[PDB]
Amino acid sequence: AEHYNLISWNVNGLRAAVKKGFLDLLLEHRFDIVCVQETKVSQDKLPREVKNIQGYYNYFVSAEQNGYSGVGTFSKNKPIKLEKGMGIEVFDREGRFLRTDYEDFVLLNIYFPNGKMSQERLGYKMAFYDAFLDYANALKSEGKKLVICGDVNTAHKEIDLARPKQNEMISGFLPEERAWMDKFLAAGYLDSFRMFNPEGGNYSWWSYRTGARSRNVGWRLDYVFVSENLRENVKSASIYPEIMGSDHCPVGLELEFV
Ligand SMILES: [Mg+2]
Repeated sequence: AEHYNLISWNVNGLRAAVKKGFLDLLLEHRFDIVCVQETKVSQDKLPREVKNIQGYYNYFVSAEQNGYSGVGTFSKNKPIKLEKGMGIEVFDREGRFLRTDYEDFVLLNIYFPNGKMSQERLGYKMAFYDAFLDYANALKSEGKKLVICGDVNTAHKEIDLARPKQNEMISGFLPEERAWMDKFLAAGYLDSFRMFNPEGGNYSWWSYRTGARSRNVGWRLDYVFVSENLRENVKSASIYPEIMGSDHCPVGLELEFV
């Protein structure tokens, strides 16, 4: 396994997205790894069409709350280790985190919390960010190569959304959230899209408000990060705005080893 083409997508409900192209994306076999966030799958009851996909292994975690959160990873290769959650109950019970190790790297697939509903959920989001950073840093200390994909639910810089000056009081673009992303990258991680493309207008989420996606009034909420030790392995990093069916579009990257 010299090459990995990875795609990551918040589907805003997996059952619904299966009728709107997700199955096409998976069954095309274009991607070595397909990560989905926000499956909204209750009690491990996956859509039948997803259950016995062929040529892919698949792994899912569900939240305790039904119809909420949930993430899954499909891969052509069988992981050498599977861990559902970071090992902290108050975060693991929301089904936001799925680890799959491969021979060449550790993959963390994450649906980071949205902080808009309340102060308490903004607090939870920031606490989740802290736990995640400590978790990733411990693996990095051990010499793992880390790939982290998913929906961070924050636009890092002003260039990462179309209307920054309308959104500074909104979770998603709060100074403290952006500051946490600064702290994360400074610990030795790379925003893969920005390894190759410095330009604005590159978003991965748009409101369902009429015409917002057509007018590209968007936010870049979805990322793939790599630990610095993977810099020379990253050959491309993409956003896929042509893929419909959710309020987010996919993002991805390509790795090459050996
Ligand atoms: Mg959603």
